[PDB]
Amino acid sequence: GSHMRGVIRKLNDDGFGVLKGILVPFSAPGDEIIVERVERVKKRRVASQWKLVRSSPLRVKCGGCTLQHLNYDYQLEFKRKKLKRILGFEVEVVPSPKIFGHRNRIDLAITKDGIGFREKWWKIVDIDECPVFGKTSREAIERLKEFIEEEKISVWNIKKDEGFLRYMVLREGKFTEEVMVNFVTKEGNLPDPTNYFDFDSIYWSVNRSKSDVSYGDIERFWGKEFIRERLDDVDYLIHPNSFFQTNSYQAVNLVRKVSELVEGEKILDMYSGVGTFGIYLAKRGFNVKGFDSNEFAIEMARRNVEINNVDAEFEVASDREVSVKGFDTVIVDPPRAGLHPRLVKRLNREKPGVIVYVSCNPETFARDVKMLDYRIDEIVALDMFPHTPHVELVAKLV
Ligand SMILES: Nc1ncnc2c1ncn2[C@@H]1O[C@H](CSCC[C@H](N)C(=O)O)[C@@H](O)[C@H]1O
Repeated sequence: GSHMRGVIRKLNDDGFGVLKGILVPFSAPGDEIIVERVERVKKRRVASQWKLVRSSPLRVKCGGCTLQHLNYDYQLEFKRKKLKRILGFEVEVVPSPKIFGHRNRIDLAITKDGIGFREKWWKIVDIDECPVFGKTSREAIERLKEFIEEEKISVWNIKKDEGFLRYMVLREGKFTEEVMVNFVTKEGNLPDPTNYFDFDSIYWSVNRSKSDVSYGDIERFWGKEFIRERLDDVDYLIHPNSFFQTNSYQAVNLVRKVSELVEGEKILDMYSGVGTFGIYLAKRGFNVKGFDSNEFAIEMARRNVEINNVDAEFEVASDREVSVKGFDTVIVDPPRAGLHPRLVKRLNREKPGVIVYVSCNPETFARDVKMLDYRIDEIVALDMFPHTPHVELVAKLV
């Protein structure tokens, strides 16, 4: 009886409530609940069925949005506290300017039983609109159902992993009102999508790999080759296969903030991607060199340099090998793995006077600052990811 009943007192780091040891997703501190069945997962007990007996006062759909039943102020509190446990000290979480309509890219699985996101890998949640992306998704999804029905398009059967059409990935410039649709399919032939959509760019991508990925090789496009997003005075070309900061309104704060934290004239944009921070800084007359191991990112960074009339130099390079000799500030914005030991080595050997570390993984961040011959001087967290447990750190190291 009572071992399966109680009030939730805390959420763990992934945002799941904990009831007397049981993990209970989509619960809130102050909820009073009864766990009707548990499973074993990664050797922890997870409630698979539970009943809400009394609502938490912290209570108020998207894929990954495991905090969405929580009011937004409490999401920010959970983040402050998560960051304070982890980093051992206190850090402001800047709220996202918009918490609906903020997201500039979504992947919708297109499946035999519905268009939407995965629940349950087999089971699709069918949606008519994605509020984190916003109202463009309603129009895209109704146009997509007409396209599939009139053209009799083969859609993904996820039990059997078969079918031609697998994702519609929607991208939009929040500050430009340009919209891009990308159809991700298997091998085969996509009918002309032209007269079914009214967007700036339509892409067809073929994923020839065996992975379940919401991108593939560009097979063809109609309309614009690129759309644009604009962060203050800076334009960035958006393409289906390059990464861009997913919350355009917090990305504004993110670029503003990095440019406040840097020192000198010589900036290394390390792990630059498409040049978000290097190029915003080149436009405010800094002197910029960036490096990224991804070749296509670098190509996009160079196309972005061209459209922004700045002079910033981007090259392909690995962090096992990039040199940091000669700079006033190094910006690092590493992948999940964190800083390569060799680059920390070379940074401690050359010690540039400021490193600005941008991270979405506060624990790898702290692992790396303790490996660095450097002190956290300033740190601010930005709520780049409303409704999920993730947060983004910007720290000035010295
Ligand atoms: N060993 C390595 N060396 C250099 N770059 C790497 C790397 N492993 C991954 N990367 C790159 O690290 C970057 C981390 S994301 C960087 C985001 C970028 N500042 C932006 O504004 O969009 C990615 O672009 C990825 O291509």
